[PDB]
Amino acid sequence: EVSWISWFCGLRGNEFFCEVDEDYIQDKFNLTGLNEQVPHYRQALDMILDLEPDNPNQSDLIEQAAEMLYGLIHARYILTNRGIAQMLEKYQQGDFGYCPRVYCENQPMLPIGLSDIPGEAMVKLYCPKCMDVYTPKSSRHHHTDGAYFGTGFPHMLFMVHPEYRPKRPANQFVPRLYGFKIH
Amino acid sequence: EVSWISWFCGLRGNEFFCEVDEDYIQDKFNLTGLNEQVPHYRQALDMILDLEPDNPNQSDLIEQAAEMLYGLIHARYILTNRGIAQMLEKYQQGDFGYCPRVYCENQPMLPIGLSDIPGEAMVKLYCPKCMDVYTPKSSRHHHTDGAYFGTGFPHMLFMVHPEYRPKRPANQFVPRLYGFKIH
Ligand SMILES: [Zn+2]
Ligand SMILES: [Zn+2]
Repeated sequence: EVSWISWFCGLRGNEFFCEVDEDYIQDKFNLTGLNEQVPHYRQALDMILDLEPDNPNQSDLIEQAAEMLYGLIHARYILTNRGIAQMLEKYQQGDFGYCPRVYCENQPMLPIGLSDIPGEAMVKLYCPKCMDVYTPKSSRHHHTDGAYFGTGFPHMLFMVHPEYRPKRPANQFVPRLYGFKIH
Repeated sequence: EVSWISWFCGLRGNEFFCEVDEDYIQDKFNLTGLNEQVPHYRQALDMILDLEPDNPNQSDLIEQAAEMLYGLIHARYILTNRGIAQMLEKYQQGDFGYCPRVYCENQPMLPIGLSDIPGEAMVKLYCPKCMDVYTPKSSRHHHTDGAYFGTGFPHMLFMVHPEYRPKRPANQFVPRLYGFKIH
């Protein structure tokens, strides 16, 4: 009853993902080159798409491959108009959390990868007000590869939706000692 | 046979406090003016010091007063040599948490008040590497008044202990889109 993609996205720790269309995945032009990064590609793919498979312990490995593949597909997908739209809905809901920087007054953030290359760095969060990047406060997010979001995504969303760019901070930090402005 | 001060500091949410010496509290010169900011001062003070008191349910109010008074005493105490020493121990233990800013590579932080006036702002956390201020990630800390730490404390500690000042971040965030440094 439940689709693999629906299932995966609803797992704990996977709150930053949206659901990629089957349409997108089914167009091989979108998947160029992934078959060189993922073991068991053909099966990982069948799995993502709820197709029928081929009794090993092994199949656990296809699940891991399935997860990596979905991740890499995801980073490409959220650069498309549909992808952006779904993530924007998430953004509006604060799904990605809020900037911890006092003078950003709780600006909602977006997920981002420091690298497009898997295994380099876990997913981070970008604040468009201070335009810097933060480690997610919740540890359920510390094992999600940032390559499944990519370096470009936030910039891409604000380009398509300039109306969501916040204004510069009204105020900033002013260090004080015994009443005096120091430094 | 647990002291009031020991009890308070061990309460959940009070992890950023250290234990003020009785010696300090018993020198009235240290408490100048606090009697004008706190209701039920005399009793709040007796309570802090584990002396004895006398609708005797009211007393709940003396406990609230006692907590405010200790808080205000604390903000004066942590600017002294003994105070700083205790907070440094805490700092070294990461009791106050770590900077969420990716490129600060988990610099440990210090508590800080944006105002020395009670009721203005809840306690914040100061990172000495990026020299900006953050909201504590944990909500158990969102009802602690920053006036119990004050604006001066961090600056004061690094003045007494310059050897703890971190170096500037090696790196910083470099926005990229499809490989390109964008600007
Ligand atoms: Zn920010
Ligand atoms: Zn920092």
